[PDB]
Amino acid sequence: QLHKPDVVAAATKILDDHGIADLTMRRLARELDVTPGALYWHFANKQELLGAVADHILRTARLAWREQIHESCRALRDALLSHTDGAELVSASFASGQSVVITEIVEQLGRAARAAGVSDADVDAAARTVIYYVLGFTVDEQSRLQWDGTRQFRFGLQLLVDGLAAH
Amino acid sequence: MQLHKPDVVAAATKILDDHGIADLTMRRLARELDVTPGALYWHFANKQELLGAVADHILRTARWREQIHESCRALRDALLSHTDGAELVSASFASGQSVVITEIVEQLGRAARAAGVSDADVDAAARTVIYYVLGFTVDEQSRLQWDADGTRQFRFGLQLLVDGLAA
Repeated sequence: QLHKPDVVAAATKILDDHGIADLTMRRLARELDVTPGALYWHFANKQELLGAVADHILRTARLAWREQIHESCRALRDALLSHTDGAELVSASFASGQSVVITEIVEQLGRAARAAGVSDADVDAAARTVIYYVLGFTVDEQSRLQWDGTRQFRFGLQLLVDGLAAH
Repeated sequence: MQLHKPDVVAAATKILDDHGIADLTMRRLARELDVTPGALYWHFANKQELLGAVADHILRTARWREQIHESCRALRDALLSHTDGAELVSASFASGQSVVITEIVEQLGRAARAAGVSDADVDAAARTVIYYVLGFTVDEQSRLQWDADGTRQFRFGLQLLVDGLAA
């Protein structure tokens, strides 16, 4: 059997050099000089592979409530921007539920929502609301940087902080 | 879920017929079996093994002058009854993955020694025949597809060969 962390590292390197459309199982198998069946032992399909790559790329991504939101979002966006198509990949892993880390990130953001006076039945909805903005914002930005900044990002994020203040 | 080998071969043959050899991919095969791609590798280590199985699937009924003529008549007609039939059989002969195509060369070998071919040139004479058959049929099927005597010429070239075999 292949050693997982090897595979996810080769996968991440394909993403950085060639982008997310080129991250396929056949291409991963060839760079690893391995039988494609050995890869499917670890990952059922591309969505499960993408989930581990996302956990890998967010491994460095995760005080005062208003401050704890601005900071966890800044660190999320900076990690998405350090890899080719990072925000798109992480957006798809969130949707598919295949990344533990993004849910760990969101669960954190909920807490900051409780604090701001957000009711307990609407906490994770508020968390997600923030994460949809960040993904939404950074997919757009990254697409445009790649077909050749944070001021706007902060400003958008300042709207959500206020809206959470009104509970 | 439970995938059996003959079902995959049948599905693969269906894709070949409806869409041609370029569309016969491991992910599309898995999609038409309604299956994750990993299930295919229970039975096939790679695409070239898969193509060899469908080469033998479509050549299943296809297996001294007259014996050459008949063996070749039966081969070309099996080939012509599947989209890209000859290109697929050409690729599985090169890769050694086709079991029944080997048998046909053996059978042509016997006839070749019957015409007086030296023992060391038997296999080359047999393959010389297959090369002409493949070359012709590959050309023919591609011309048949460019549509917005055939058998006459086939047997003519095949006779040039039977004549040359007589020395």
